[PDB]
Amino acid sequence: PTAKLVRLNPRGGDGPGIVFAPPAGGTVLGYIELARHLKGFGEIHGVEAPGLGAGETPVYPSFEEMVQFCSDSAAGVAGDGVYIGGHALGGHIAFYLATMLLDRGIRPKGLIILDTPPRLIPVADADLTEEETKVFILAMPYEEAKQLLLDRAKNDPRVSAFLSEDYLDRFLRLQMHQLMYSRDVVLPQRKLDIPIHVFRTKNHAPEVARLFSAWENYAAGEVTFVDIPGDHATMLRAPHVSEVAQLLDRHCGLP
Repeated sequence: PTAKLVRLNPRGGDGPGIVFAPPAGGTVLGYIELARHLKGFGEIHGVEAPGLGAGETPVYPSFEEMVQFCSDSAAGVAGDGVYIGGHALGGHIAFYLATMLLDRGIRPKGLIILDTPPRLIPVADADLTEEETKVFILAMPYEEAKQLLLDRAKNDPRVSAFLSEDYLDRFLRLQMHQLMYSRDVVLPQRKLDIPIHVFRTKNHAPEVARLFSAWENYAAGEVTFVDIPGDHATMLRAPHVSEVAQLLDRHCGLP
């Protein structure tokens, strides 16, 4: 598990580091741009899910085994003082990851949630047809639904030109597997004593937007809700990710 701890950015500031848990599909590539723009943090790491690397066998662990894998991978660096962060499904894993680190005698500096409410999940849906959006809704003929998302990705020249087709296949298989994760998790979810920071976009449906406030129920101390530009996907890409990084530096970092 420690071989899948990816250092996304060397120390740039004086504040603590961050260890990100990956979203549905298990990849940390989505945190690259954000990590490069961060100025007031220590080392920025991300936990790449097992089985995505080219020299690995595809594996499909449960939600709980994924939390354990992330805890085992991050425990080494988490002892140097770091936030635990997560975007999308990664935000749910992050809550349980911080909890499991507390059980191992490692206290994270805080919990950083990137535009997801508690597991009581939003989907971009902006650049997807009605037929393609149905797959995510249904997931949350199997091989036909997977082929729809596969052909959609390949239509993008950035995917067909630079992304490994083996990596894309492994990501999609794991994404489908994780989208089907049961809602309930066989892990405790008591209130955390560490501060929680929720960075949320302002393009959510009322059913999702109202659910963000439920993060208060999982905090015994400080909770902070910060508005960020973009939607659930574009927040991590230009031109928004620059402002997202600035807000993370302001609220959680120390340049």
